[PDB]
Amino acid sequence: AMVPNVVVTGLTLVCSSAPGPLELDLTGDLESFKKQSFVLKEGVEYRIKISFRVNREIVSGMKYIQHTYRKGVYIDYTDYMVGSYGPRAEEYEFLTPVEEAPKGMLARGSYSIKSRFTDDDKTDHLSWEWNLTIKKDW
Repeated sequence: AMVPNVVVTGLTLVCSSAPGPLELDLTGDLESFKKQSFVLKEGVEYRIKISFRVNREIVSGMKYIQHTYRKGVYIDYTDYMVGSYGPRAEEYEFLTPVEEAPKGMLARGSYSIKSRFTDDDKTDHLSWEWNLTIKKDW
């Protein structure tokens, strides 16, 4: 240990209709993300791919948590059970089930997400904040 056991290395919005890549480098400057926003066109299916490495010891009950806010109102909580993961050379990938972005004048606009990748030791392997804007078009 000088290296954390679990290092969350990236976040990718998987959308087969997206024009450009939608990816966060989670090994950098986490605060610059709140200053930005990914634009997702309304009513597109997507998944969230989380990249992470395990470095020294097995970690059980890994879980991906998202808190969604809309202009400060708490609007949703979603989690995904990732499972148990051992130390390995290759980094790991987890994908969330398919979700849809909402539609309509009402639902369009900017969302604030607080993410946490945790496990049954309740370890903050990383927490980060990012923004999503739903537009009429890409």
